[PDB]
Amino acid sequence: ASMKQPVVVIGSGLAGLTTSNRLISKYRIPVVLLDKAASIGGNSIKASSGINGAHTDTQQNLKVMDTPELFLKDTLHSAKGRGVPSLMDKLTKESKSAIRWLQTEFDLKLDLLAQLGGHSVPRTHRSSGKLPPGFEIVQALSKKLKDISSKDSNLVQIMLNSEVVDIELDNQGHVTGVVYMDENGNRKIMKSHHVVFCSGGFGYSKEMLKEYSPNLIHLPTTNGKQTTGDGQKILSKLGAELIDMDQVQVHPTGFIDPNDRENNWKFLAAEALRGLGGILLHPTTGRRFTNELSTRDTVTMEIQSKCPKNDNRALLVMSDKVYENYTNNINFYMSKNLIKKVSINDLIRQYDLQTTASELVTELKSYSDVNTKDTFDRPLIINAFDKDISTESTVYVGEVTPVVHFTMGGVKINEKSQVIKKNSESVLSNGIFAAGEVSGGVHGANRLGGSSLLECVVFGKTAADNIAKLY
Ligand SMILES: Cc1cc2nc3c(=O)[nH]c(=O)nc-3n(C[C@H](O)[C@H](O)[C@H](O)COP(=O)(O)OP(=O)(O)OC[C@H]3O[C@@H](n4cnc5c(N)ncnc54)[C@H](O)[C@@H]3O)c2cc1C
Repeated sequence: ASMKQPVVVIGSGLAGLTTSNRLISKYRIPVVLLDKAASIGGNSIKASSGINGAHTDTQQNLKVMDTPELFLKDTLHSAKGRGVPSLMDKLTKESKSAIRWLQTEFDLKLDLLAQLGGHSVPRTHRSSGKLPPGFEIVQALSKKLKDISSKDSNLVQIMLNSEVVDIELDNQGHVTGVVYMDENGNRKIMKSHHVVFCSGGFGYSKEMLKEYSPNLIHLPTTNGKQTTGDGQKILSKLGAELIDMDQVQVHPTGFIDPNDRENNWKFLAAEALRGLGGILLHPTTGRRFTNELSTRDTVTMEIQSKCPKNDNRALLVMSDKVYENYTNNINFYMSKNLIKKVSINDLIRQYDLQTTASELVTELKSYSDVNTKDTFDRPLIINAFDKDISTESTVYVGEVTPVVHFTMGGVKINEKSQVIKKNSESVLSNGIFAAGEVSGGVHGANRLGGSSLLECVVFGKTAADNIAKLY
């Protein structure tokens, strides 16, 4: 394109980074990326499990069969009759293209799989190596922007510590500008005709939880302090439709930090830790109590009922085989005191469990024997405990508890990533787009692990492609 006013991208998580890279690399359309935080990446940079895609080269390599239709069925089942099905179709159908875009344009390997809760087959992609998926993907995308930016400063500028507070519209009402508070707290206007909200969720905000799912106000969260629903509020005040705001995901396994047990913020215990063979033990009895690989709403429901009302936590216990497959990530968790390597005798005594060591050994042996059916009917049992485990064998243990993690609702969007006007199917403004967690409609009542990184890519790409038509 010929260079006009910049496209303002609000938020440097994966949604904003996708949009920015696509605009600049494919179309040479200039971007200003604003983020109210002091660093790049949002909650995206913390993602530990990976990115979904159905019918990928990775899946072909690992001989896993999967299809857009299977992914959509898992997605609809998870949605429980909420959401916009056509956006679910788009998410799942364009998932192959999303993975391929990351692999080809950024040389991200995305060569390993995990099967997460609610998924019929393994389709959550991460790269081998020392770097977890959120960090790897964000670093690759951001480094590409910073490269371009060092080279033609007018094609891309990243401005941190810049909090958007409103969009300026004319009487018609086309976008004319983005109002933001700069690093010194001064009001500034960025003139623009096109803005993409990639500003993330609202899970950290107690005030918004009070408004939309007030039962969750006392729960801890995995979200960063920036996750305050700014975009959703701005766009609502401007006349945008919000949907599914009362659908908040509580992930069952936030880590408890044994040196800061009541922190309202938690490190996440990656769902991959269960997908790859971790089990959950009741914190008093020392026994398994539920299916660890259900959807998040279900696992969370079971811990909240079956673990103690006061002291609502569980023990995530992982064998040596899980350790071999998720070594760098368990190493990180151990360096932070979140996972401890302990013998079975010591587990019992350290965690004050009612079970004897010998009793727990008999139970881990039954769990691991796939010739006996699972007490709680777990759909995938891989990387279990060794047939000859004893009370002296070592296991890896962490304490986990339910945490506010993702907001499925948000501003309503169409298939072009355009924000929809309240009480209408028309766009609020041909200039206003949204992608990622700030949007609503894509997941319905529960989001499948892996699909938030994917939404960011699918809809960030779509916003850029559509702005390119209009620019
Ligand atoms: C611990 C953790 C682990 C996760 N793991 C996974 C995973 O394995 N797979 C998966 O699919 N999903 C995962 N998720 C969800 C996922 O990582 C992303 O957070 C989600 O996809 C949202 O990405 P996003 O780009 O929409 O928003 P974010 O990554 O939250 O980025 C939003 C950005 O917008 C900025 N912002 C907010 N308000 C303003 C404002 N007013 N002005 C300017 N900028 C603003 C923020 O500062 C932030 O940097 C995880 C989330 C957490 C917390």
